[PDB]
Amino acid sequence: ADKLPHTKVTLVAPPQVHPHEQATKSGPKVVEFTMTIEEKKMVIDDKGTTLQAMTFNGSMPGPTLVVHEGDYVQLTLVNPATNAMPHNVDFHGATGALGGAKLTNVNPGEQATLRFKADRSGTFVYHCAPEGMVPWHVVSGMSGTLMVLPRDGLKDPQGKPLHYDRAYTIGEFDLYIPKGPDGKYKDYATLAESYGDTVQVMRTLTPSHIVFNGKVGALTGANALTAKVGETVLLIHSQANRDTRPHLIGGHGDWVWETGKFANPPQRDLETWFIRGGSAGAALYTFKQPGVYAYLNHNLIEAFELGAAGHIKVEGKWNDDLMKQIKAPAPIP
Amino acid sequence: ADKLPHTKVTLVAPPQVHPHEQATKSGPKVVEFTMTIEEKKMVIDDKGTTLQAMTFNGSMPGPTLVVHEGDYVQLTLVNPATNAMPHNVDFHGATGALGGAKLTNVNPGEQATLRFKADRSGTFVYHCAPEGMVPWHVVSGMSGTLMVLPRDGLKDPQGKPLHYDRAYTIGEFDLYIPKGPDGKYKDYATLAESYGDTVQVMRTLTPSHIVFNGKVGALTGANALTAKVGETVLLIHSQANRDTRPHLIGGHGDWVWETGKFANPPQRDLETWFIRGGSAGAALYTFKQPGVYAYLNHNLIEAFELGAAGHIKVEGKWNDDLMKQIKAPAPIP
Amino acid sequence: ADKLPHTKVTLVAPPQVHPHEQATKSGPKVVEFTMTIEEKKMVIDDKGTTLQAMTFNGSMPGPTLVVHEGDYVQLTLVNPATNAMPHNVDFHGATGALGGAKLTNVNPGEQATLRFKADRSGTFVYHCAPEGMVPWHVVSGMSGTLMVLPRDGLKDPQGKPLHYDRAYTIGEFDLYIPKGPDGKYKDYATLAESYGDTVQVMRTLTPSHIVFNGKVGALTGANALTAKVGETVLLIHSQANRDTRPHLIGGHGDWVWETGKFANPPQRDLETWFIRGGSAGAALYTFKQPGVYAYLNHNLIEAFELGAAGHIKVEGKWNDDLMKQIKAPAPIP
Ligand SMILES: [Cu+2]
Ligand SMILES: [Cu+2]
Ligand SMILES: [Cu+2]
Ligand SMILES: [Cu+2]
Ligand SMILES: [Cu+2]
Ligand SMILES: [Cu+2]
Ligand SMILES: [Zn+2]
Ligand SMILES: [Zn+2]
Ligand SMILES: [Zn+2]
Repeated sequence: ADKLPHTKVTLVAPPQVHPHEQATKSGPKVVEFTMTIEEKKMVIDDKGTTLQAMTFNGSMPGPTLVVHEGDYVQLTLVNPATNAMPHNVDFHGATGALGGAKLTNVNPGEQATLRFKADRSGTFVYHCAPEGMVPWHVVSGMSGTLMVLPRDGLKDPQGKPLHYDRAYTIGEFDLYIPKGPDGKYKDYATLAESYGDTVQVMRTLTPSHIVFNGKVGALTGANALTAKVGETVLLIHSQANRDTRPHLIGGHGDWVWETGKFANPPQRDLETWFIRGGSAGAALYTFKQPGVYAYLNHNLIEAFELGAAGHIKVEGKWNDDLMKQIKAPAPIP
Repeated sequence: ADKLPHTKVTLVAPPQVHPHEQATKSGPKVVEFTMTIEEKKMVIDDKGTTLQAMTFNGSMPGPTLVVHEGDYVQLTLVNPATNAMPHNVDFHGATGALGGAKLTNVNPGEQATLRFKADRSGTFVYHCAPEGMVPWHVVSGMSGTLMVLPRDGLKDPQGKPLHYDRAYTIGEFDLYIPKGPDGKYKDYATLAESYGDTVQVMRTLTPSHIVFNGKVGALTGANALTAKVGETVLLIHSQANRDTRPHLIGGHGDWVWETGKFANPPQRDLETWFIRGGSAGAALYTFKQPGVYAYLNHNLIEAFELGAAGHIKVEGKWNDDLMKQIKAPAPIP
Repeated sequence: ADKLPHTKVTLVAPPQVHPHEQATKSGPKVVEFTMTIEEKKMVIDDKGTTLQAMTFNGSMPGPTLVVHEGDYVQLTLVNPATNAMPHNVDFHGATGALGGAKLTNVNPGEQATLRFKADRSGTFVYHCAPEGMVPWHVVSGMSGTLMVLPRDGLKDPQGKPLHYDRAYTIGEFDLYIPKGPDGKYKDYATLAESYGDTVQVMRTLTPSHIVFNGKVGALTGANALTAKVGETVLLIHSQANRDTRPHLIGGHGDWVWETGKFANPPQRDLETWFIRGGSAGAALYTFKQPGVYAYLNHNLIEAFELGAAGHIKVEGKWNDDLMKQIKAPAPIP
């Protein structure tokens, strides 16, 4: 690793993913990243409910980091003195020392640099895991995805090449917002004051909200995902704490790695797939119809009542072969 | 599609599935179906609890529709003036327009005809999805399965032929029946009056009942499924809203497509498989022993306490090679 | 089976597994086991909460039974007169008579001997299932694993040999301990007195505790699992009632059969896998780094708050290629 060239990557905010190659002629590199932790109060729904949140780089999820199999990830993790809590990082893509958590314990005002070999292909969760407060830091927003691409790109079960034209990253967050005796959600002045009441809600195993990318409706309206007929999209879906079941309404998972590990053959033609709590999965889809799709957790209560749903707006020409309204709604003859 | 022959299929009520070919020499057809929505109050347990239910064709689940890959499904959906609500249909097997929901919005007194290409093999959920009330219509009973068989029939991982001699269809329904201050389940005069209280229960993510085919014990006694030693059964299991884990007590899943898509290789020898909320899965089993089996969700609380269990009564000759009582229960020597 | 040699196996307590061969030159045998049921009050957490427990052989889980495909399992099940309840056993690995439950109904003071053919390879749950009280006996602790190894040992997707150097067995138990009006957990004088209150908690679908091998912290401290760099461990994980998502913190599932059936190809490089309620799964991992790992259910609330987490202490030499602390935590420059 000490023999290798270094490259520095500039991260981009979800739902985008930073520029990268799929199949590459390049040899292994030490790939350098930096992230800065930000604790902040965030508004998470349409009625002004707040979360005392904790983030990598100011977003939920943290940004997606992309490397190739055989690369080394070298992350500088910064915990500004403006934060109240200690933090660290655990990479599921890494081997040893609790995913790196033991080597990256940063108090406010400190930083650390971790290197690990990305020797396994796939999408992998990374998350904060400070001893004694792991689930709180995770459910408060401290997770994201590391994608390790095979050096020769994605492959189907027969070893044929697969690709995406655009990648989107979706972090799904089960939130545990406490209520007061009046039945309204509690607003806390500081992160520390949210703790005890939040642990109590967590222990019920019942989320108050389940959101994509930090808020009900985050991936809707002006902020809907976009694509065009004929384009192949990769949808990366991470859930660091709780199971989810992604579904594209009006579409499919053409090729899906629901356990998120690219050396395994993908499944095809899925209606709904399953992302295990503590993992990231990946689905390819090539659009064949224009229109607005929903991308959601298909526990429909979790999607429509609790917030786990987004939109994809797709341009292009309608295909009557695939679907046709033979008779529009009309009175029964 | 406009060049093709049409065929009309008469649907049958669950747990049966309408007559169809597996492997077929026939070419693609436009396959015509009709379903009529029925809102009705249904008794769902042994103690007289009622559900303000919503159904395709008067049953939970709706009937299973069977076509072959490359066929076109052409469904006439009828919403009689006797119903109170608007409805539509979203086929997970279809491509575009939110699965067809956008093209089939029928007010009471109206009907519509949708065509789509069944270009992907597998078992696929279909369900109602009226804008603004999706989870309510789904959990109240509006879902069923479309099975798209490969034109050359089912195949094992090595591409060898597989078949079933009899097919059964099981829809599992997580129900959310509200209670009054007295702790008894509420009975509502109309469908609309159940709504607000039901949404509140839904948001707890805790079903009051979880039933196969519309009621606790639906598939038991006179209504148990049946088979014989040597017969291969296909068990289609749909759950449009919540995860389940089917298990045949005393048997196995010989070949299982738990994600329900036939172009993927099945798994063999399963004890328990997993049907993701928002999907239908399929399992083959060849009976080797006579007797009464249970087919259930193997969260045993969900099965035995909440209602997610049925029976299969199997005729034939006992096999002592497979299992033998060496010593019957007797006092400890 | 009446032509075959018999062997008698002495069972060992979890988390160990009794001595056995993987690949074997031996032909099929009748393999004889005995287990004795023990009802007992057990302390399940650090604050003195008790469970009115029910066990195979005095442990949660029951011991793991290991045979080879084509062997016959012959179990003598003993229910001492000191117990209060009737019991039986249902082997998911068996064919017929509700897994053997119908043939092994033993009142206190009785015993029975069941034989069945272990004709399917994999890890399979076994559990008590007395008519009318199935979920109670299961959640109170009456489950364990039968492992049926292929006669030629484990194989990867390409049919290459796989092995483990050490096997550990982990039973995960969702517990349903009732509380009194004071908010403290109830302590019951007898097993029968726990029943009604426990059924009420069960019906909420919310466990009070979720534990590995009978107690919070069971597999920690003096009782942590152990291994060494270069050693391959098999981690058998059973959950007879509820879904779980195992994860090795700082490691991976090198080869995983999450549905637990060895005739299916395993998946590689998993971060987190999924064990369906009512099943046992198996994961291989070869250690590459020394240190203390956590092995946990990656619903981190379930792990850290409710008890579903253990430790593995690993000896050997640190590998800087795999992971290196480039800069230890230090003030931000
Ligand atoms: Cu943190
Ligand atoms: Cu983790
Ligand atoms: Cu409807
Ligand atoms: Cu749907
Ligand atoms: Cu028992
Ligand atoms: Cu069972
Ligand atoms: Zn493309
Ligand atoms: Zn047959
Ligand atoms: Zn070894």
